[PDB]
Amino acid sequence: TVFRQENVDDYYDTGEELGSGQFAVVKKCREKSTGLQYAAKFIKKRRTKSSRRGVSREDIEREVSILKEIQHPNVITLHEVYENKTDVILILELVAGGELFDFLAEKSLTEEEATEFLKQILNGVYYLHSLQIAHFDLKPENIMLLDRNVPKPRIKIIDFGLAHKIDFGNEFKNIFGTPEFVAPEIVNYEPLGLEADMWSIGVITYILLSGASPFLGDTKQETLANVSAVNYEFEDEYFSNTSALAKDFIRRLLVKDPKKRMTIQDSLQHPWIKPPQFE
Ligand SMILES: Nc1ncnc2c1ncn2[C@@H]1O[C@H](COP(=O)(O)OP(=O)(O)O)[C@@H](O)[C@H]1O
Ligand SMILES: [Mg+2]
Repeated sequence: TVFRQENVDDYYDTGEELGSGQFAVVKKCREKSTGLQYAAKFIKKRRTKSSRRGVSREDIEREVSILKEIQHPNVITLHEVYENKTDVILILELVAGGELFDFLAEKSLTEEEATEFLKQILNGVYYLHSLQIAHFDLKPENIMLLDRNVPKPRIKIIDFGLAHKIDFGNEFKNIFGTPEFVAPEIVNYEPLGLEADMWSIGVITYILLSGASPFLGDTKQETLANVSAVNYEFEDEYFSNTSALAKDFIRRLLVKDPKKRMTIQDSLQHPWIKPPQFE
């Protein structure tokens, strides 16, 4: 599909840089016609076939197709798309309160502060999985807060660069994210489905409760090995006054066999809740 090929600067003014990827840079911007603010994500296109730099058109089209389907309080929405010879430019909903990642670097969290965040993440993922969309890159840097300076911040899931529609219950190959957060089936290059997201949620939950990463090794390869082996434990020093139900929630997500892992629907009914790979 093609996108609007007018100069984006004719319609938007750009401001501060909000964030950076290997092939993307995200800048605050303001639409001239409405004065509304957005985040413009500039994704570098492939310059050839078989070039390693930039993102393939097929991959950019998939990210755009998925973003266009989304409208939910806990996910990002897509406003407009532009393109030119070098970039595709996604005008995304602005999330102005920073990464959950940097929020956690400031603040440990109480179990209630952890569940406040987690319930919203689970609601956003329930929405996506209801659509058969696997996000495949869930981690604290890809959660954003609308406002950091409130006692119970609202979050939106961002970064659909690895997301895929799963229309057969699994897809074959193999959308490798960040070693600390990827499920064993990603590590082992096995068919992947919605369950891989649920593993990432267990990793995120462990970190929210402890400030520590459950599988992190000294090298990317050692982390990957730890993940495949399900090499983690609840350190007394971090978890001694965490509730057993919170540990139970994590244990049921950090399960090697995706068939045996909690589903997003299971996770919402759980008693605790129910009311870049190579060095
Ligand atoms: N809608 C948004 N609002 C505010 N900041 C954003 C938004 N989207 C992305 N960012 C920031 O930009 C960074 C990179 O964007 P991302 O979508 O993760 O691109 P990629 O992971 O493909 O490089 C994020 O980690 C975040 O800090
Ligand atoms: Mg990111």
